[PDB]
Amino acid sequence: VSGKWYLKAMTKPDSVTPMILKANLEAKITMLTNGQCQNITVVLHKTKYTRVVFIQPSPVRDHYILYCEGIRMAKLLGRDPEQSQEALEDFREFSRAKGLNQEILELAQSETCSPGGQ
Ligand SMILES: [Ca+2]
Repeated sequence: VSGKWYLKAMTKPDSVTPMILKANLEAKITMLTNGQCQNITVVLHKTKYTRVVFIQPSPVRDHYILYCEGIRMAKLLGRDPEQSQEALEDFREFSRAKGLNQEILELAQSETCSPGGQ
């Protein structure tokens, strides 16, 4: 669960850069949001982690599913960028199976974020 990862879907972002999980666990995405850039860097510490976040394996080759409470959403991380309909279908069930049913948004993959006119 280390290295380049791709946040593929989620139950706001207009595009998203790759994810970098360093091992407490430490993630860095940068997120394109209405012509801005949100550079995130969230340490996850082991208590299910900490917001509160449960990482769980996906049933599918090369994918993981995140549940986090703190509003509650769900995310589908992948190890290679391409769309996996069968990874989605499972992320949907999981998402309804945990109380979340507000549009599986499948994310746009940019290699950089440049702010509007910045
Ligand atoms: Ca938008």
